[PDB]
Amino acid sequence: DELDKIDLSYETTESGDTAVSEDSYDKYASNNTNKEYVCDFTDQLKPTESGPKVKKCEVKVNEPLIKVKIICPLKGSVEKLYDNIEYVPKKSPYVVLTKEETKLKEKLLSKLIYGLLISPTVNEKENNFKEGVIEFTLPPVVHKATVFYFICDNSKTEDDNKKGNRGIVEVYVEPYGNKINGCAFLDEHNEKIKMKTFFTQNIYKKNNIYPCYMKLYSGDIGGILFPKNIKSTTCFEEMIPYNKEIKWNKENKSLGNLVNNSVVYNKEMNAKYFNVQYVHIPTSYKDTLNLFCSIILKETSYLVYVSINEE
Ligand SMILES: *[C@@H]1O[C@H](CO[C@@H]2O[C@@H](C)[C@@H](O)[C@@H](O)[C@@H]2O)[C@@H](O[C@@H]2O[C@H](CO)[C@@H](O)[C@H](O)[C@H]2NC(C)=O)[C@H](O)[C@H]1NC(C)=O
Ligand SMILES: [K+]
Repeated sequence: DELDKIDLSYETTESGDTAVSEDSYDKYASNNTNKEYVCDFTDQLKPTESGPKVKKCEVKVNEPLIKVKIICPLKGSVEKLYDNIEYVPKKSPYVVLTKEETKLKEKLLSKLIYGLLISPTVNEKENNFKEGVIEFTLPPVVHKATVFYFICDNSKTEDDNKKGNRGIVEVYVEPYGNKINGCAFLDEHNEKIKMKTFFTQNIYKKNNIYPCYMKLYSGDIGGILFPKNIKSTTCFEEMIPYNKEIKWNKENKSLGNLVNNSVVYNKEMNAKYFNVQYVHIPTSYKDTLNLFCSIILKETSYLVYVSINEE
């Protein structure tokens, strides 16, 4: 579909048309708060008499579940300042740029990093630079170093004898993690192999004997790759303690309600490509729980077991 169609002929360079040499970039780190790394070009690209400059924001990731956020001012949003701004790729963040020879060329981000989460929306607006901001969350595990780029280029905006600047985001993801504690429900080529290697327990449709068992401790990250024919799941909005009596009219209890400061990722299961959810148990949380949820298939259910801080 149009959301992520690659243009194989597109090519640019870091400098674009600015005639600014790479040895003359203004390079700086992303602004990182907890696990959100932000490249904000709101006050970096305005026309000045010494423009164009190149403003290069460097995102360096070596730990799991980092959310990257890039803010690029909209064309026409302020008088004069952004008259000719442009962003590349237009289909960011589904499409990114990577280095090939001296050039930057388009690649599918999801093919680069298995399990990366792109939500359809950012604060109830479409996840696309036309709305001013894009976001994506990196997964619990990354196997190979990956470097990719975005462009937010105001250098063609000319005001009197002033020119805007060209903004670059370089995201450098180093490898981290090995496998995700949890389960992959597989159907039984490159994508099929990844699906088999990323979770500690694989569950095949035929002749499986062990239910999904997610064993978590303080600080740990868990995850599940849900079956393709999933109809619905109560993981993790309705966990049930299976060491207590089950009453179906009891109110629902989420993992978040049961485990203070736990975080669930892609809880709506609307991220593109990957039918996954990740969970993080805080290091603070020290109690023991034994819970289960369920996965209902499309026309038959799967039981899912979660243990937290088992003695
Ligand atoms: C670096 O970022 C902080 C925090 O930014 C906010 O939180 C991030 C996680 C991200 O979601 C950003 O979009 C947010 O703006 C900045 O601090 C804040 O500054 C703004 C504007 O002055 C203010 O409205 C907020 O109240 C401030 N505090 C918080 C907790 O957001 C900080 O200015 C940034 N520093 C630089 C040099 O850019
Ligand atoms: K009973």
